[PDB]
Amino acid sequence: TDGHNDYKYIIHPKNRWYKAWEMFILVWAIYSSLFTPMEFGFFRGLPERLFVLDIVGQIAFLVDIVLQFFVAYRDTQTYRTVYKPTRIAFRYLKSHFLMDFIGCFPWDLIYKASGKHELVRYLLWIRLFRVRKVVEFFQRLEKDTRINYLFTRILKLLFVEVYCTHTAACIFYYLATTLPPENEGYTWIGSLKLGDYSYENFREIDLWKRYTTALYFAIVTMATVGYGDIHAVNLREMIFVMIYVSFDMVLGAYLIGNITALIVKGSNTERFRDKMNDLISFMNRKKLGRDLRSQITGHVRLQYDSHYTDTVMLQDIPASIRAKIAQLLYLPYIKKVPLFKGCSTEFINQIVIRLHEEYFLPGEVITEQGNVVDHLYFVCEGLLEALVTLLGPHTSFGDISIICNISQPFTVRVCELCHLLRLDKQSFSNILEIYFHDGRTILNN
Amino acid sequence: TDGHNDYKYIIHPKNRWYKAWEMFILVWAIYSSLFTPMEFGFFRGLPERLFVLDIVGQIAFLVDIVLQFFVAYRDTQTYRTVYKPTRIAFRYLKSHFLMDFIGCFPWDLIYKASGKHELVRYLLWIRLFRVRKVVEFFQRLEKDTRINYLFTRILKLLFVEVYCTHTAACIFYYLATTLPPENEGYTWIGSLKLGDYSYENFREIDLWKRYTTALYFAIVTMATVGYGDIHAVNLREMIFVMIYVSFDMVLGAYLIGNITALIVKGSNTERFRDKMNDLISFMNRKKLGRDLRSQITGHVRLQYDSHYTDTVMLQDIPASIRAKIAQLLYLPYIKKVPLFKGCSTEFINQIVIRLHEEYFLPGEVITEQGNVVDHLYFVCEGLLEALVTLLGPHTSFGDISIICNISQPFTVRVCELCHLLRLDKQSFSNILEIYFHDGRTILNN
Amino acid sequence: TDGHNDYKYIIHPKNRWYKAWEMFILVWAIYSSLFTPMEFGFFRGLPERLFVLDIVGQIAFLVDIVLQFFVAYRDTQTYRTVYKPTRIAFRYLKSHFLMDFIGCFPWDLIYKASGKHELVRYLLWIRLFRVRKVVEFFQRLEKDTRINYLFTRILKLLFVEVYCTHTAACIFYYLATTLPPENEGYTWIGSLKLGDYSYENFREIDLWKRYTTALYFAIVTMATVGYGDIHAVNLREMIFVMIYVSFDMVLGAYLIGNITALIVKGSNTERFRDKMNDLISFMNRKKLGRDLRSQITGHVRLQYDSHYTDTVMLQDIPASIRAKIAQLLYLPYIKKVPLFKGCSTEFINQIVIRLHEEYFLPGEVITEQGNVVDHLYFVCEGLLEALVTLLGPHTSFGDISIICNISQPFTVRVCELCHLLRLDKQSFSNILEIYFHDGRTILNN
Amino acid sequence: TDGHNDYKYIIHPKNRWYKAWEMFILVWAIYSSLFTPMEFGFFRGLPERLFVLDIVGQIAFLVDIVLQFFVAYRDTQTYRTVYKPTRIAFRYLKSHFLMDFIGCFPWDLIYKASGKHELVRYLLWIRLFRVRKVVEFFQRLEKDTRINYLFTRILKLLFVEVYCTHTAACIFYYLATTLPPENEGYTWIGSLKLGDYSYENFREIDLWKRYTTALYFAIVTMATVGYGDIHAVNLREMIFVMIYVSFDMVLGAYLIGNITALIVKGSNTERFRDKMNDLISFMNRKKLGRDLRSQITGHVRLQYDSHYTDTVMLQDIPASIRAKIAQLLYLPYIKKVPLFKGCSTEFINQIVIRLHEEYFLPGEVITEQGNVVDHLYFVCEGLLEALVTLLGPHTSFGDISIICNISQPFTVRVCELCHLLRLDKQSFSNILEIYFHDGRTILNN
Ligand SMILES: [K+]
Ligand SMILES: [K+]
Ligand SMILES: [K+]
Ligand SMILES: [K+]
Repeated sequence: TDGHNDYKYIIHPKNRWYKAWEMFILVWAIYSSLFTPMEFGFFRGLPERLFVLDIVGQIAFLVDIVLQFFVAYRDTQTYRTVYKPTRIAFRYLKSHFLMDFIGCFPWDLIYKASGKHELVRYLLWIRLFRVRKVVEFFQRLEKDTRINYLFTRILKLLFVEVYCTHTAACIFYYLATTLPPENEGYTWIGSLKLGDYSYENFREIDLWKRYTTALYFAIVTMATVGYGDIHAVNLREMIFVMIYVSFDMVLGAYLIGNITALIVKGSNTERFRDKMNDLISFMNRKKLGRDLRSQITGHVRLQYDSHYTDTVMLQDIPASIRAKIAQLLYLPYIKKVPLFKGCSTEFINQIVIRLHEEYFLPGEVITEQGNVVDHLYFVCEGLLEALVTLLGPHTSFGDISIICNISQPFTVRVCELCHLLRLDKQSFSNILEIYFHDGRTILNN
Repeated sequence: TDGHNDYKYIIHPKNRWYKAWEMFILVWAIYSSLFTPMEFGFFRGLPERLFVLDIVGQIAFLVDIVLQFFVAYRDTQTYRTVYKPTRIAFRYLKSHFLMDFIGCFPWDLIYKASGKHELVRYLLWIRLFRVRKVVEFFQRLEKDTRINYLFTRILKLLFVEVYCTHTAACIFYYLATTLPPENEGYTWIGSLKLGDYSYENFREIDLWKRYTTALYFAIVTMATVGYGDIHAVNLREMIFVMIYVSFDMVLGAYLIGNITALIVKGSNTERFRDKMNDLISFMNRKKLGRDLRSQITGHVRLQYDSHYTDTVMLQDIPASIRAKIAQLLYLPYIKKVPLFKGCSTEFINQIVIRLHEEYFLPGEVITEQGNVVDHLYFVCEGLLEALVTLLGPHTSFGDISIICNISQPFTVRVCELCHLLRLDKQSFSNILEIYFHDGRTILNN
Repeated sequence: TDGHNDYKYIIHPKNRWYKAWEMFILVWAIYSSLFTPMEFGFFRGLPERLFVLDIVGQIAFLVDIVLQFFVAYRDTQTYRTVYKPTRIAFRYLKSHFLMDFIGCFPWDLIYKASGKHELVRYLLWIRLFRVRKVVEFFQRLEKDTRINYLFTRILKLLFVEVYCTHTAACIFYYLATTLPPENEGYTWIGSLKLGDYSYENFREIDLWKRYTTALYFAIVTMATVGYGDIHAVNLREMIFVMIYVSFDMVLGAYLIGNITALIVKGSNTERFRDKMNDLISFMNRKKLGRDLRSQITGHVRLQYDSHYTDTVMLQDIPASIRAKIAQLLYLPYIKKVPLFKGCSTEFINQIVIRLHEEYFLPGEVITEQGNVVDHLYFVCEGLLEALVTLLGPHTSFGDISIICNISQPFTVRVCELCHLLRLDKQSFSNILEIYFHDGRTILNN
Repeated sequence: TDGHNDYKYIIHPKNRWYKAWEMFILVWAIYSSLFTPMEFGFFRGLPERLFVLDIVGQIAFLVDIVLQFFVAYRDTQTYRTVYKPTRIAFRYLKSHFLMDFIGCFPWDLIYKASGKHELVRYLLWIRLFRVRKVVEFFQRLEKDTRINYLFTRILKLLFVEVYCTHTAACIFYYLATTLPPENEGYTWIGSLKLGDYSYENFREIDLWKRYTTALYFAIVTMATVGYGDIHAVNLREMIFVMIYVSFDMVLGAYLIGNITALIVKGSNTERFRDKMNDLISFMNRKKLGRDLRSQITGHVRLQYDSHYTDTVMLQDIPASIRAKIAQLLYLPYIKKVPLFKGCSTEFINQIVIRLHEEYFLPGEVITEQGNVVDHLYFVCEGLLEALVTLLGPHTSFGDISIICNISQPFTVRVCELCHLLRLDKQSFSNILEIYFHDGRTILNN
């Protein structure tokens, strides 16, 4: 049914070893996309101590480049995995090969060996295409797990603001170095003074102090607090902050809208907790007794912990798996009454449709004597009494009266924890109207 | 049905005296969780005047520790209260015993008697586990009262912001004391100047001025106003404010989303106030008369003050309590017509299903002469006329015409306040089709 | 039906002259609730030029006090207007008499004539109970007009922010005057300097400059901009601004939530504009022709301008007014076919139920030849052709084929603007199954 | 059907050349509405180099004025295009002629030639009525394209904030020039100092520096950041900023509400992605097997990519176009079974109602042996097996058993990609109950 593995060169994408390589390269992509604006903004050429780290950081991405010619992929309009080499290679060469290949050049060595022209350093910015691995990690997370999709959209949106503030801090520091050191007093950092400390001659301050000051400015700006102890003084800095606040206005509105859309679509538990209020306000706008309505409030409080299970599989998709699990679950404790002592298997797998499951309290009254019967009760386990018999597990009652349209002679009550099954004789009568092999064996008592 | 109180050592959790102890310890937990950051941040060791208060404040929590081995608790998967001592003790020793016990040590005396090492004072922060009583108070409030659940979620969220601003103010003051007094001018408070007052030599300013300044900074920061007369100058202070504003951005978005989700799920009164607009715009997009549509607008305005009571108990839960209250309410003013002079009790408790309650105005017209009858009217009290008889309380009409399919001879009108009951003869005919002991006695006139 | 006007002292509340007095006193209540914080905050005793205005401003409220013993009011649980004098007077004396009476005392003369004690001036603040007229004006506006209720709730909430900023500005100015003039440099205004202008000796600056500065501070604070050129320097001013920003945080969240809840509950026009997109995307996800689907898109675009009128009066309230207007509208252009040449009036007022109104385009095809008929068309006006006759106004067709279950012989098309009525013969057949006096006269052709 | 083009002077509004003129004038309207506040605010009379541009800019609007007497327009209450000259001219002369005509006067030459009175320059502000073309462009965009209406409302609202900040910057600069140059130190720009640069003698600073400073202030104010390095010092400037922040508070609340209302009305894909979670949590709250429920989860994942197509054309509008495309699509691969070898065309175009389209996986089981048949399967293409025959394209099965109420003898399974059609024999039986010409030819095998 595969039609392939006649090649034995191609890697199945859901292999165990290949999924270990994919999480190795994601950490390198996270590190490489955080270091690149710091390399562009705070240096003009790397020092000697970062040479071997800069060389090692590209070998992993070159190995990842050569691996993509050996991976099978799943087609979109069809749903078969392609195992053919030329179809793999042409899809790679038309999608992602070019930027991945030219982001692996040694751009720090080319800058130092060609007379230190500043426009050569602008090609470092194409290494920010490596966040593709992070967006593919977030795309794979939201489909196949047990967490809802809106929470992952909030976490995905929260990851974007960290990256945007870090990049804005690096660019805001870089703009101050495009003036000569003799015009230092006309920049945002060369004229800064905080406490009794002066930021003059700022190119010789160590790296983490400058980075912390720039990140402090960017994070205070992004939250719209804006103290004003650090601000812009140039025209280029004014243009940069005018672009930056316009972007994060829309970003903050998107975050607020996503959190609101999460909260508005609340859960079903509070979709019946309000119904509690409507019912008891109806019961108390006029006057009424207190005892058996407190009984029915405890009843619905334990009943709504099971009644969400009804609507999800009433008839939403027409599966025969519900017939399989219905033969699996209910009637292996219902064959044991003499009611179904000799019914055909047609009626055993036909009965299962309207056995609704509800749980009850040790203080309710089960059935009435002066009654026309409505529901038939089918017990899982029980120690429940009646005042003439005490009904136990794997039993039933009520069918002594309903088909012959008689009142029940029993006053059935409870002292224990309940698991019984509903039955209306609407479905019993209409399919007993078709098949009566059972109906002979039901009235054979 | 209890199976216990054979021990007589165990306290029922819904006792009257025990609920007085629970509100005594909640005030101590509120006080103890507000004083602990002020003790950590503004002192290095307590003075002499707080000694007896510090000793007394732990005795109540030790007594509360020894009381938890004597309280019965309600099981989760079962719903019976456990009264056994070893099952109580093992649940306490696996849940909450450790942090409650080690938060009761005298950590101020241990700090002074071991050479004043600063790391010993960090163990004061485990006394913030005593806000468990406040979150359990807010969990008990939202289930069993007459207030809706979203308003309590807004009040619960508003309590968190007070506690967060108070703790942030204490930590922001504490960070300034981790420098020596000779580097005082490189702190946020040691370099502050407001008006013509200087904050130098700040360790000798009295306590409430320092606390008020720090709380003013924290509350102005939390609302995102940010005047900038107080700000950070260090690197540790910059890192602290970078963490703090990122937290309250998400907190403010959560508050806005909760208030919006409260407002969007509006009440039913304005769910028919718009329906007023749709109906009268339909009536006025074409031309129509004015008199009897003003009648029906006053009619629906007094009718929608009762028609919310229909849907809540049509058939939502299948209770026989509605049959009990239906025998209790309606027909003790409906037996008094000669219509039901001799009907069986089966028909008396069967009739009750489709008597819908509506109230009317002193100016409407009740019934028509040239008619096929649709509704049957069953009056609570009345002084209403017809032009040949004036119908009063405990009466009926319309049944002279409907079962024999005749037109009504009466022109029934009103001058008084109305309480009558609807009836369609759909239900009357289909259950009169089953039982006619009544039907003999109805036509016995 | 009134039972009263046997008194002739009492004023009906919906009189014409009394509604002129109610709008006279509303302007005085607006003026009196804006002037009172300016009188408290910017003066210590009024000057001579405001004496006659201060005296005149209380006479109107005294006259309004004596008028409330002569107004009839509508009861709540009943809905009759009460005309009895003692029932009027006791309701006034238990609701609103006390604060209205003691807000009319001459508190400026009492302050000057009792030694100028400052605590006497605090009784001016009970004149802010006169905003009751504004909240009653906003309560009367939202019930009985043609504007929706959420827009009036937004305008009501926008009125509150103006009043809150004006009162906060007056209190913020008042706090600076509670220090002596020798400690002037320790206040927010006594130490202010803007441009090359100094605010020293601030008690002799004229009134509108001081008021404009305080209102500028309050409005910049309320919008959370916070420039920081004006700020607090005292402890009492810090406590005041800490209270003030906490209030308007919740106020701004309430405003955002109300505007969002207005926008989310959009109109029905865009509730079918999306349905346009779903239908044409279904029609274009597979391939299809272009001509007659462009016809049906123009059809539904002119059809949804009338199909909102269906659901509002299908069966929502069971009125006979729809039978009255149904005899008024449709069939006075439908009696003119020989189809209903002699039907009984029972069938004339019975037919009206399923004549749905739709409008059409000059390019559609009306009917088919090779057909089993589904709908019957009942024209208002027309010049529509068929290829053998050209059907005009007050006519019909299709009934030549449907009751005898024949195909139609006509190919009916259009060139003009359409107003015809639907009819399914489901309703025609089931009520023709009951009454056939008509059925003789229908087949009398 | 037109009734016109007997004039040959009038231009049809959907001509090809006229739609080229409409986009030419939109660029001139955008330029003219951006230049006018810069001409009012930063100059007192234009210089010599802008003379020919100022003259040329009005000739296009004069030509556009004379063109509007020759355009046909579509009536509102009718839907016919009017081609009559006097009806065109009177609508123009009552709607838009006056402001368009008097905005074309040479107001720069009139100011210089009448003694330079400043009130003459205020008539430049009536050229801001030319944004009518931009609001008509945004009105035409949102009706007839493939983008949803709420996204265009967000983009329309984002365009307003750019125009409002640009106009506010020009007015804020203009207010500083209304004082003499000797009171320069009492303005916002004449007292400004940034870094080591001073803004004194500000009328001789070049234009783009002044404009960039004013726009930086306005954009920082609009986002509610508010650094405070530029602020107001006068009373007129205070009044202007008090008006401006009150406007953009409501504007920001409107933007947040629109984005939230976009996000809350999410798409249908995540309206079944939650249903995945509810179904598998129902299947895993009790214990169950893993194999065939993983089958049905892959089934519903490929099934919900087609089941949105059902509800949109079940019965929403009653079109015969669905009968036309139903004869076009399905049964030209269903005539090829001997099941419909000789049925009448009535049954061929009657069958089409309940053939629902679903797609399946290469691993499912199609049918059962021990069965009462529910659905009938009608294949597009297939290579599917049974264990006795391998069923291919243009075939069917299941009808060997269902009409005679027999069990199926086949165990039908799959290995390929599925396109089969559902059929319940409810519709087959009820319309086979009417027409049995087919029923003879179905049982003719
Ligand atoms: K802000
Ligand atoms: K600020
Ligand atoms: K701010
Ligand atoms: K500021």
